[PDB]
Amino acid sequence: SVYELQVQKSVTVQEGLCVLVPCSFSYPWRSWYSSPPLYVYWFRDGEIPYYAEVVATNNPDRRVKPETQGRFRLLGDVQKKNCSLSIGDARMEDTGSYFFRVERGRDVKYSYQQNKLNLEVTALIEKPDIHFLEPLESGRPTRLSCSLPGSCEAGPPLTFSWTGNALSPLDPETTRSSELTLTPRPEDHGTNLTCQMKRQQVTTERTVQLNVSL
Repeated sequence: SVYELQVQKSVTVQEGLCVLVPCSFSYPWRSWYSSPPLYVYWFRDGEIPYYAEVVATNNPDRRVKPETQGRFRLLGDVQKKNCSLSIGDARMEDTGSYFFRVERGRDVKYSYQQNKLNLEVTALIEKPDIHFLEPLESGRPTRLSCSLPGSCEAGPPLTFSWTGNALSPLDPETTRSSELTLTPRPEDHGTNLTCQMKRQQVTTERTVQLNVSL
């Protein structure tokens, strides 16, 4: 059939993180002057287009499930066969089946029930990433940045909070910034530094053992 969709049938993301489902679609047109808007939609399996809220869509009229507003986002150009569903801030609840649909003019209307998707939202194991130039020299200010791999800025901003006896010397105020500059002491050497990240209730932290020197 001229109706065909390109996209892996099953997928998985760690809760709180975000995956990227590349997708592509074709549909019989009937080109010539006539150029009505092309609307596509992602729906949860089981729902009826006519009365369902989109999981994601480019139709500025169709309501979007409050649940997914901001997290499921269609990428690229649709005029260019692109139906890539960028899933963000995976939530256990998102686990499920999903179908795609196109609508153009009065006669092009179809839900690809042959090529469904399967989102599996597994628990979060990933731990942040503490990163510093590797100087680790006493009496010298260095900058550490903490980040969670494979994370989008789709959902509510992530929160940072460092920990370790090496922190007590500074202001409990600037211990909440993603990045943290520090000036180590002999005491700090061999101490545990930690970074915890939340999404505005997960457990993600990376503790590193300091190697201050000279």
